[PDB]
Formats: sequence, structure tokens, C-alpha cells
Amino acid sequence: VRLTPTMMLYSGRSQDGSHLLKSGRYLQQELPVRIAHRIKGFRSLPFIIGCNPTILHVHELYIRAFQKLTDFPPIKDQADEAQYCQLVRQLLDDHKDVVTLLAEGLRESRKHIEDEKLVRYFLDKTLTSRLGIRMLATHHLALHEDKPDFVGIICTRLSPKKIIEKWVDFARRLCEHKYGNAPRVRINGHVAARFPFIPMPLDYILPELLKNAMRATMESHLDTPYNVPDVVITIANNDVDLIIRISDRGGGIAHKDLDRVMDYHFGFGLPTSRAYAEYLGGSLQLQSLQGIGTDVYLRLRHIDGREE
Amino acid sequence: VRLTPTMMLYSGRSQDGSHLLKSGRYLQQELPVRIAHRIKGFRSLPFIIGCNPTILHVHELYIRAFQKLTDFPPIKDQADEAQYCQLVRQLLDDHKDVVTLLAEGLRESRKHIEDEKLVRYFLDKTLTSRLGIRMLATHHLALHEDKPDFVGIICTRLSPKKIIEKWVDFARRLCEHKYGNAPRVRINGHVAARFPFIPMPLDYILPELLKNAMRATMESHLDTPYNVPDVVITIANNDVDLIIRISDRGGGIAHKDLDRVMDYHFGFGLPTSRAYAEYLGGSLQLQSLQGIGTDVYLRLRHIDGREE
Ligand SMILES: [Cl-]
Ligand SMILES: [Cl-]
Ligand SMILES: [Cl-]
Ligand SMILES: [Cl-]
Ligand SMILES: [Cl-]
Ligand SMILES: [Cl-]
Ligand SMILES: [Cl-]
Ligand SMILES: [Cl-]
Repeated sequence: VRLTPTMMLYSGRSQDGSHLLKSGRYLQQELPVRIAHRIKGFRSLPFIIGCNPTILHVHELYIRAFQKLTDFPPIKDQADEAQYCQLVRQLLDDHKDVVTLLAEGLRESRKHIEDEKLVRYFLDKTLTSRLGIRMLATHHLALHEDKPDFVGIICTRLSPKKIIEKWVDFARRLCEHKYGNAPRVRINGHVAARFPFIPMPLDYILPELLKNAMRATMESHLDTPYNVPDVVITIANNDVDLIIRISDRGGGIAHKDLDRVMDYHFGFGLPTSRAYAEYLGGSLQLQSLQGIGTDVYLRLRHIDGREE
Repeated sequence: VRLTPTMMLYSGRSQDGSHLLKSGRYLQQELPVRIAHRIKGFRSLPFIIGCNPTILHVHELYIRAFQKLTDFPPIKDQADEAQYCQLVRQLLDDHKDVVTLLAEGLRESRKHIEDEKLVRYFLDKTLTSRLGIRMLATHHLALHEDKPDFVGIICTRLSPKKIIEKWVDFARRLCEHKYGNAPRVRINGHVAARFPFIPMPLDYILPELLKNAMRATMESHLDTPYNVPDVVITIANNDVDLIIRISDRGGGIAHKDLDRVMDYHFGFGLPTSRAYAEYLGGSLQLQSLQGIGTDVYLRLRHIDGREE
């Protein structure tokens, strides 16, 4: 029964399978409202932008999603709950390319972009609500599985080091295939911490931050790709939050670019990651040392409490 | 002929000693105006606060300083210039304890402090104007000396590493005398950079930042004072600015204190340092990793240009 931005993830008495209906009935109430808020979002978009064929397509997806959800009858038994899970799965799949479609749509509407903020905000709101929905949906679905150390999508004993390492491997491979090598990554600080945490956010953010740190490093060592500065990550775990600092020695972010780094370039990783972090009660801050490198600070608040 | 916040430091053709009069006549025009602005500052202070005997004393010092400066006749020859230097030296000495007097005065007026901002701002404005005056005064006086690599207070080839080391030594001694030991300090990055720079700001800021980093380290290793984590400093020198990052592993600044750290506690080092940095076109940012340590970023803009 953890919490987030009005979203609530349930953890309850299985056996009877009663917990699945209390969760499903909640998911059934919540999804329509969140889908509706996004539809309003598309309705308030500047006419010229909302007219773009692609944007107009994504808008129709939200409308059709709202219809299917509103058409489903109230969950009364485990029989309905099961079918409702099928609807939800169809939706997540139907909206798998929403973000790609938006980028394409907004890119084409770049010439008409008058207000710079009312686009950064539209993408923030769209990407986050989409994360909140995926977390709510995925959690309920996960309540049907029985993985060890997981109550839905909530890991009861997550290891920041473990998850960071997973993505380090992922990121290093993409890097080697692209440059012939990749920076090793050292991890210090609270390397042995373990606590209840929802990995999903970290599953998106970390690989975005790790690819950036590794790229900057390679792009600034074109003369010695076979010998580059390590990327150093530090884990700070306290009762209020989890802090992961990712430091690279890739030259830093030039003064002339310090602004456009956090904007979308249909570069989505950094702006999306900050949105995600802020949506969850955390933050994403950059410290640039021009000529040397960059320090990125990812802060995420702990699960409805304080643990280490 | 370098620049700053409307302040201008002169560098010119000696020999004739003509450069000393063009500088003196400028210093003579500038000091009264800056002293006057501060007097207005004391006049706009809330009556209850400005009534404190001590605060009232400091206020009288500014008034008497303004009088002496306004009484001095226009500099016409090297003879006047020389005497004017004597006036200036008397002033800097008469106002040597201004800050200590203010703290004492404001501390006593703590009960009456209604507005929290209009005090932080009064101390900012008082401490900075005081720095700007000391830089203007000291520079002109320094134009009489003939030190190597110095045009007044402007060092023509300052070494951040060199100046940092000087203060590391200073800070380590105070630390050992207080704890029996002190963290070693490693310095990386652009350790060989050299460029025109005014050391004064760094002469105050660095020892304040270095004492904090060393203190936090000792206070969080009371069980092993003989073996503590190094303090690590990184120098980033580019064409726009000089960045000195000071990282300690002293536990960081607790969430509950993150606000009061940048306030005055009549703790003056951090708030004064940020004021100084901002006054000079730079900044002072803190990144706290609760449970691990703190990273402090000092940024100072280069002398009327771009060098490395
Ligand atoms: Cl269009
Ligand atoms: Cl999704
Ligand atoms: Cl890559
Ligand atoms: Cl530790
Ligand atoms: Cl009083
Ligand atoms: Cl002074
Ligand atoms: Cl000390
Ligand atoms: Cl280097």
C-alpha cells in the first residue's frame, strides 16, 4: 500500500485473491480520469500544433483509450478483473509509440512554435502522466505474478548497486559497439544498501544518464579511445532519499549550451529524466565543470517512509 | 585597466608617476559614493534594529568616513595623492571590526527581527560593498609597490593550485591543533593553469570553504581521527570562468539544515562567500549527499576576458 503522486500501489492479503479486486476496482476508477486529463491537454494545445496529422493521431489514441476504458463494466468478480487486465495490456501496447509519434509531430510543428514553454510543459505532462499510468497498470498486472522480492512492481529489497550495474553493462555494450571501447565505471558510497523501492523510474533514467556520461567521455578522447577516464558513481542512501551521483571526465557542458541541454531535441533523455524525477518527488541537477567534466545528481525520495 | 561591478582597476604607464594620479582621482570620486550608498542602507534599516547601540556605532563610522573623504581636497599633484593614501589606510583600519560589530548588533536585535530577508540582504550589501571598497582601495595602494607578477592587486599569472595549496596549509594547521589531525587534500584537473586574476576574493572564500570541508570530515570520524577521508579539489579552467570544486566525505548537510547553512549565524563563511562570488559575477553552489558528504562548487568569472 505504498504511495506516490496520488498514485497508490497496493500490497495485500492474497490467498482468496480478494486483493486483486480491490486493486482492479481502483485501477478501473483511476485510468479514465488520467486519460481524460491528457485529452484536455490535447484540447488546449494551440490550434496550429494540434492540427498536425501526427499529433492529431496521438490525440485519437487517447480518445479511443478513454472509450474502451469507459465501456468496460464495473469489476464484480475475478472473472471481470482478468478481462480488464487484457484491456490494460492492449492499451499499453497500442500506446507504445506515442512518444515517438509526438516528437515527429512536434518537430514538424517547430516553425509554428510561438511559445517555447507551452511545449516543454506539454511534453512533461504527457511523459509523466504516461509514467504514472504505466506504473499503476504494470503494478496491478504484476500482482498476478509471484516473483521473489517483489510485491507487484515494488521491490522489497532493491540494491541500487545491483540495478546500477545492470545498466552499466547495458550502456557499456552500446558504447563499445559505437567507439570500440567504453569507460569502466566505479561505484562507491553506500554500495551495500538495500531497501523497498520501485525500479521502473531507475530503469529509464539510469541508462539515459549512463549513455550520456559514456558518450561525453568518448567524444572527448577521440585520440585515445583505448584508454579513457572512468565514469564514477556514488550512492548516498539516507532516511529521506536515495542519491545517485554520476561523474564523468568528458569535458563538461559548454556555457553556450547549458540551457538547451535540458530541452527536448526531437535529446529526450535528460529532460524526460528530470520530469520523471520531479514527478516522483525527487530531482535531477547538473554541475558542469567546463574543460573537465560533468557531475549529474539524481535524487529520488524513499517509499512512503525512510529506510536504508 | 581590468573591470568588475562598475569597479575598475587601473594598470598604466608608470615612470612619470602619472598613472597614480589618474587612479587616485578615480578612487577619490568613487569612495564617497560607495560610502554614501551604505549610509542610505543604515537609514532604511527598521528603526528598532538601527537603534541598537552597536549598530548605531557602525553607522557613525560610515558617517565619519564619508566626512573625512568629502573633506579631502581634489588631488592635484603627487603630493596630495600621497596624503590621500594615508587617509584611505586610516579608514581601512578604522573599519577593521565593522563586521564583528554588526554581528554583535544584529544578534542582540534577533528578537525584534520581523522580516527574515531584510537582514540577510543588509548583511549581503554591507559585506560586498565593503569588499568592493577594499579591492579599489588596496589596488590603488598596491600601485605604489612593485611586486613581481602584480599590477596592483591583479596577479598577471595566478596559479589556482598555488593559492589553493597556500590555504590548504593554513586550514590544515587550524584543523590539527583542534583535532590532532587533518585530511590531506588532493588537487586534480587543470593543476597547471595560470592566468591574470585578483587573488583577494579567493583569499577569503577558500579558507572558509576549506575549514568547512575539513571540519565536516573530522566531526564524522571521531572514532578514527588518525585516519580520515581526503578532501578532493578539482580545478576547471576555461575561457569563461574558473571553477574550483571542493568535495569532502564528511556526511553531507542534513536535509533538515539545508536552508540554515546559507544563512548568517552571529556561521558567516558560507553566506559571505556566496555574496562575494555573486558580487563578482560568479556563484557558490552546494550539492549535499546526505550520509556521504558534500560537494561545493565555486565559480568566478575571468578578468575582463577569457584566459587559461
Ligand atoms: Cl503542422
Ligand atoms: Cl506506458
Ligand atoms: Cl552510446
Ligand atoms: Cl560509507
Ligand atoms: Cl536592540
Ligand atoms: Cl575593507
Ligand atoms: Cl577548524
Ligand atoms: Cl586535464
